Amino acid sequence: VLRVPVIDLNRVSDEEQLLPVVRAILLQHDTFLLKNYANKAVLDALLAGLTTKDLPDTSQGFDANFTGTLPLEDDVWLEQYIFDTDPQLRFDRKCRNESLCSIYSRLFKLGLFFAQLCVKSVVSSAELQDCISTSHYATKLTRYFNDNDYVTFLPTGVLTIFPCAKAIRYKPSNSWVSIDEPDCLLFHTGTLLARWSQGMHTTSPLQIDPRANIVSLTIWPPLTTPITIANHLLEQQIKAFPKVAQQYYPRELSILRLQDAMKFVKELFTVCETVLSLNALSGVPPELHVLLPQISSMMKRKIVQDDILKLLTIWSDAYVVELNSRGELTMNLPKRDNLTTLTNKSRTLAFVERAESWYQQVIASKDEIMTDVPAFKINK
Repeated sequence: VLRVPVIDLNRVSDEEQLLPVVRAILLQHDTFLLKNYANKAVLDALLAGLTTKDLPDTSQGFDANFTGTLPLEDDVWLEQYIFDTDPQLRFDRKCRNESLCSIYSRLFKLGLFFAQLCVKSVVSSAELQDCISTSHYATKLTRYFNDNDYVTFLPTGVLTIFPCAKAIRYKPSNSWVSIDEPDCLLFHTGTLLARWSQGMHTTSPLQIDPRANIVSLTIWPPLTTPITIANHLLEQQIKAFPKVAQQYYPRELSILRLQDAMKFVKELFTVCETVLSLNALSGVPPELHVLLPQISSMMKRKIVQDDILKLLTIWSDAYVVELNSRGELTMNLPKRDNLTTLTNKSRTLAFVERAESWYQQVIASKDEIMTDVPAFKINK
């Protein structure tokens, strides 16, 4: 049972008629289908042609603007181009692929039209009403190529459009749902529209099959537009292509990995608080490997003795960790007070505050960014 809103261009075709329909959809959805588009056939022919014609230029290179041709695993090739209106920007890699150019111009007029509708639909500011126009925009044309498993990603633009509603999965709002509508184009909204909706609209990540020769066009206002759009694009491209990111943005990449490590230890701390309190209800402090399975269950991942010791790095007085007579690590809450607990009554706030400054210390430093919290060394 299709649960994706479908906009039929045969019925409603005009902007005054379309605008309320779009707005009604965007209040509950981030994804919708487009039925009976005029150039759907031309579009499907061009996509068909790509199987034998106009192959990805493998000698083109893939630069720091995340454009060009990029060989991926399992004989899949990525081709990508980014265009921006702003003369101050240097995205000069021109698309020489005649099929992709033809596909682009059809997806462009279409995408731009519905992009303006989306902004007028759920964004209040009048300054942002004209941000995207025929004279102000940024596009990302992406092509996957298969010689003959899913990639999750969260688009960051206003609107991203697929010329073929196939081999794509979405989350309806708990589990991914496949989309197979060969006569439809697929539309999905990005994080920019949601943020600018100030609550009205929310979006969600997509899954695509990289082996299914998927093409897509994403629309932005000019990348220099302040909400730092470029920062979100960069972070998204880095998440998508970590190997390229290692080459051109190794610091940005390492910082991103560190952020996950911070999220890890913070959640680990609160989970440790819960587990230790429940156990303390019964003299002798509990051994750590006894508590680990329960800790792992709440963390929904494998947690070893080394992970617990990461907390002591962030805050050495958080727990009393010692070796018992049986040479096992015992852990318990501190009995006595220090300067910290005499002036800050919250243990969680104490930790999270000291975790943020530790993180800030690492990224401020003039040293190679470590991507994890080192484990604290306990003496014997």
